[PDB]
Amino acid sequence: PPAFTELQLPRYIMAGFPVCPKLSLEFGDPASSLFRWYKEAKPGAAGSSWTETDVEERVYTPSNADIGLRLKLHCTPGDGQRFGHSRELESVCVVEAGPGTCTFDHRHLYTKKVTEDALIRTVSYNILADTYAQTEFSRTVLYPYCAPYALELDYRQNLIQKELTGYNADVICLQEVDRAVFSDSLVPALEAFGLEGVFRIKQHEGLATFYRKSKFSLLSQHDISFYEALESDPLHKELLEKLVLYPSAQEKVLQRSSVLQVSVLQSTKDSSKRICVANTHLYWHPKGGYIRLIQMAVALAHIRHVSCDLYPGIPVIFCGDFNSTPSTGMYHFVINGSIPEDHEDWASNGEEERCNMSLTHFFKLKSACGEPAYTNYVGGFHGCLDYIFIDLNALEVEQVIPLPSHEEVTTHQALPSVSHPSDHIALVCDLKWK
Ligand SMILES: [Mg+2]
Repeated sequence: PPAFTELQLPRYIMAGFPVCPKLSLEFGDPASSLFRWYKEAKPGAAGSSWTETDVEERVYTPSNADIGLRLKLHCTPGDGQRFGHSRELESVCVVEAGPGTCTFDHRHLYTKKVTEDALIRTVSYNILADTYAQTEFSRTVLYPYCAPYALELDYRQNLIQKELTGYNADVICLQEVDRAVFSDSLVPALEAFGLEGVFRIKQHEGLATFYRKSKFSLLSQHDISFYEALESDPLHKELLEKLVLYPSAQEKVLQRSSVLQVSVLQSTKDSSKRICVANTHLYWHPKGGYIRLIQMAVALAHIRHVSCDLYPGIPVIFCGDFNSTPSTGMYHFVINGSIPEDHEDWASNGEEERCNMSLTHFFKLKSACGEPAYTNYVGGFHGCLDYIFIDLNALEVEQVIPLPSHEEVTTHQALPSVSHPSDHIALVCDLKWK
């Protein structure tokens, strides 16, 4: 019979922030299920009396009038033929006041609705993993300017849920996703808004890609670890051969845990349209320029194999936190299709790990959101590290959702803040099929 295997509410509920219940449904569908939201009839009624709201949807966004009230969700699982046993769940917390403003509030004016069939609204966002943000070092050395409550996972997830669902996007590529964030925050929020997701963890965090089901279906997945592909896959034998005279650089590349997530999607709107969506988080060290070049060379060879060998020539979207600014060898290589043997990034970490080589690729990739002043803004550092790279053979930029202003970014010195849930800024752009 239709039954909710998991039924959970968030612990932190804020006025103006969507309440996205976790509902794992067996033998049924949410479109076939019944939802009704209630609010406490009066503050402090200890849940003795409940007032029906007019909200019959899975998601409820409390108003300022609900501050001080608990909420209750009634849900009846259904499969389109019959209902299962009804369930009810009350919030343990009362609705609280949320932040006055968020950096994404103005950005949401550019993403008012789900886009037409000819477009692909694409997001790339490093959402700052709680595995790193939870530490004393993050709170006192990295982000001392941030209100400690605003670093806490439950607070940041509320903002990230509002931010991402507010973009009404089609393809969402995320980095620094914790295992529990994927299953308890992103999957319930994004599935309520019509997106399905896949997760590729490294150790305690990793990559996620979400896609809008009304526009896409997932065909296949081709995720890799760069070290595994480079050392063991004969596809990368020529690059491994270039690294034979540089054993110190080769050992440092092969130590890295960096992964590449690859998902091939099929348009539910045009039968002839498939797209290869790649997502990554490259090695982070400031002196790791040569490592990022080699990781990018593996990534592009892997994506070429998936998109042109496994599939008979499909276009590509490559999102990620590339930990590379536009002045680097890695960025030049992506945009120009080659990098010379004498590039200074081949000795980015000194002579011992020097690995001068010539690399070439035949993709025609454009940074969809261009080269912002920065996509990462913290105390002591800022830089453009994130990109949405698009295949110019098949895609064009319809619009770029502007990044928050510098005044918005610096209201609480830097990021994250009470108004911005990550140390990175989400990239959002509308792409058009050519
Ligand atoms: Mg980070």
